Amino acid sequence: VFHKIRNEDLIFNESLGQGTFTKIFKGVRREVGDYGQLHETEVLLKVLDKAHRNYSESFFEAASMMSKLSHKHLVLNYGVCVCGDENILVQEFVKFGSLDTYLKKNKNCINILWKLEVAKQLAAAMHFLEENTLIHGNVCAKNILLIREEDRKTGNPPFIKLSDPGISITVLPKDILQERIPWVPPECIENPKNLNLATDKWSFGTTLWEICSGGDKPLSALDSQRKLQFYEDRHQLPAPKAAELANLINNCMDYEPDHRPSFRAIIRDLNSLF
Repeated sequence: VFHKIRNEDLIFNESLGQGTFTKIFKGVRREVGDYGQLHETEVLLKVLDKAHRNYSESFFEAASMMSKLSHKHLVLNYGVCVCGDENILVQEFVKFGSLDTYLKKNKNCINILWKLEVAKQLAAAMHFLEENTLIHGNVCAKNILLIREEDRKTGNPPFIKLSDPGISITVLPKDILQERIPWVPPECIENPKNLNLATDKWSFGTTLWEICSGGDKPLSALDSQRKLQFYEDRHQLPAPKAAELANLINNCMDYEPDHRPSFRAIIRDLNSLF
């Protein structure tokens, strides 16, 4: 289980937006670190809405399970603050924010090599999860954090981490799941209890589509009724203008979950493109 952090050691600063039944803030944690040195550490504070306290177990659960598995491409959770009426997840603060925003902001200069590197790193994270039979359940660009930017001057590629999934689609309202088409795969719209490792392969494809589409969100022009019919008609996403990953996107977003390729095979596919 997560380490418990006192409310007194957390300072809330600026809002950084909202998630599903959550509000997100930049903050600071006062802590004693290694060698007993005192630190004033920048943190990301994810706060469950008071009205939705009933989702608290799910809010913390998969995050907790992920945090038991240390990996260079998985987000660092420091712990939780559950003092008083608060349900707060305390995370590392990532300077450059999440990928959905970054892609839009730096659209004019993100190229195939950058995308490929980011795709490979995400696949590495997902393979690690697959090997540990741990379902993520919400792979998307919003849940990818940019730890560091590319530096051509020095040879450094960008570096990302996969963030926590938030509250599970197994407990969310049907209308939220529908809004999340096409990240939520067809079998989970049919029955949320179908959440499986194969789920993450589909969402990974949707996420590659984002990475190639400059901040665009697939099917955003479709209301929830039309998103449902999109799956009923067995449509695929349009190929991004930069189509280098289109085949992979389609191979991952397979309406047959058993046919979706392993992350090992996906990684081998990615390596062949360079």
